[PDB]
Amino acid sequence: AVGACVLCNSQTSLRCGACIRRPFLCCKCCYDHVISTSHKLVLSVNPYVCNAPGCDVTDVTQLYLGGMSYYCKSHKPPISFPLCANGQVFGLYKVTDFNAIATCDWTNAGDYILANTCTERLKLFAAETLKATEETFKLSYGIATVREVLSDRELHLSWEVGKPRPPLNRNYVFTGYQIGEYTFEKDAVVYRGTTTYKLNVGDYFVLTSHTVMPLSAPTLVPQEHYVRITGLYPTLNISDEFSSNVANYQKVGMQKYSTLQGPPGTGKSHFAIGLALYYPSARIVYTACSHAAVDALCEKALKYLPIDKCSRIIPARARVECFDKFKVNSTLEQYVFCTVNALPETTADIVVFDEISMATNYDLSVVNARLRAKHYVYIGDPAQLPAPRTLLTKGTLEPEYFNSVCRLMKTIGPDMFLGTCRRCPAEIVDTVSALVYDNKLKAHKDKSAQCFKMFYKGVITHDVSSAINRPQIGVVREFLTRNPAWRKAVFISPYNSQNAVASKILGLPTQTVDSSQGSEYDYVIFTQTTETAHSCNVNRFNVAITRAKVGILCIMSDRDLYDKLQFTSLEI
Ligand SMILES: [Zn+2]
Ligand SMILES: [Zn+2]
Ligand SMILES: [Zn+2]
Repeated sequence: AVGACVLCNSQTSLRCGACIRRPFLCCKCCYDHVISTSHKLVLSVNPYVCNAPGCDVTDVTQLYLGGMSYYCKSHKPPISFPLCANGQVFGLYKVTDFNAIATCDWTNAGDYILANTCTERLKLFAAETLKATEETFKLSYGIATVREVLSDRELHLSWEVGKPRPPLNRNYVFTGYQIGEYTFEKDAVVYRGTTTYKLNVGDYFVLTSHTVMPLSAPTLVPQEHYVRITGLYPTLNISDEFSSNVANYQKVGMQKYSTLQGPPGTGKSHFAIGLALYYPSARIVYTACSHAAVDALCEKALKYLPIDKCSRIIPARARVECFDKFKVNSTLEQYVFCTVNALPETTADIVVFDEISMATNYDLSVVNARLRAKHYVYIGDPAQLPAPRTLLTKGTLEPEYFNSVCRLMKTIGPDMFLGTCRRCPAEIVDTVSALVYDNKLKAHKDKSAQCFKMFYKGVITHDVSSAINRPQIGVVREFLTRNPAWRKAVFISPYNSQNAVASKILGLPTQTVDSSQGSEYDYVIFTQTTETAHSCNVNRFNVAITRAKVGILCIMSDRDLYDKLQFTSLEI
């Protein structure tokens, strides 16, 4: 009931009862909150409400101090002090941006912009509130009950009328009921039970709300710059394979935190595992938001790091199938591969945070709060995709507002830039280099002359809100007959429903652009599907076409992105 002020850090008992994270505000500022905002409830030991029986006045502006207790203008004694006056609110030890964070609903991009252009404690308040707000919204959705089970991987569902029905995708993980997490992919719909169990008629699923914990630690600890490699011990036998990264590996030592912008296929994974071989005594924790991104740093470790000092930290409530080749849940191994949401309380010589574009400031804080370390390494690309902000429906989130790392990368540059794409045909590298990397990204590979674009708007249908374009799938059918080499291509689109249909018609494996991020395939077929803000997002486009090692076919809906593709145009 006693704490410090989440603007100035002055000691107070004054929380805001109105704010969803009951923040401890100082007297001068708790005033400037309640007189600016609809927020009028103030707490301390006991609530600032009128003590007169049957009186409902809780607005601190309408309240007074009468002896030891509080009352309204209708109930105060003659000797009484107004709680709200002299620019302060009476409390123990006796802003715009703080108001906006407290009061906003997180449906606008300007709410996320502010939550990344503010002070560090506000960012934590913001991140807490947002996640808080995110969670409380999940309740508002309608339960889904199994009517009948068609087969092993399909069924039909009955919804609770009144409350809305959330969109069926691989982006909305339900909790079945306690028969493990499930998901839904396009009556006939698919039921993806992460735990193998015979689906019972009557049983229900719910979007379970993992409660928001408060944030102690900042997003970014303060930066520290040294004269020499503090706390680590470098070799000079570092295999030529990692010789390019030595000046940067030394930068990692002569700094507290370091930021690496690596465009697709420029050797992030390689650099991370290569930091262990250069500081080979060092205990390292490898962390990223997703099981896939951690499972990626595991594969690039199996190859170069001794398998005996590697533990894949699995959360005891196991989500989806994971990395096996390591010892499971050995916290104190030299090498620890763990999702941010499963990080144990520990310390380390180096922490590498990978896929930083996908980090929420929450995620940045949780990592700092579970890991005290000599050197923090933040690896990814603000030109790739951020974490989906499910409440955001109005405006676009620019990369300089993804989190504090991305904001740094976009304003004063990253510390270190991997400037050579080794994965992609030069047609792709040349395209994204101009589109999102101010031409600073260079192609190692030659043009493949296997990169094709076709402008074909086709016909957009919608399965609820997810888009389909059958004509664009029909153009890909025609192309596959004339290009049998592409029979092994991964089909990629910005939409699950399109993928659902292309699966059934083409027979190719299927991937949304967002789930393609971090992966690579010889041959990619991309149907843009629609001409929306979603399907024309330059970061999503960037990711989509930089999945390809050898060839890509882009069926485009957007003239601009179509013209920008430095590919051979096909005809039909
Ligand atoms: Zn408030
Ligand atoms: Zn204050
Ligand atoms: Zn009263």
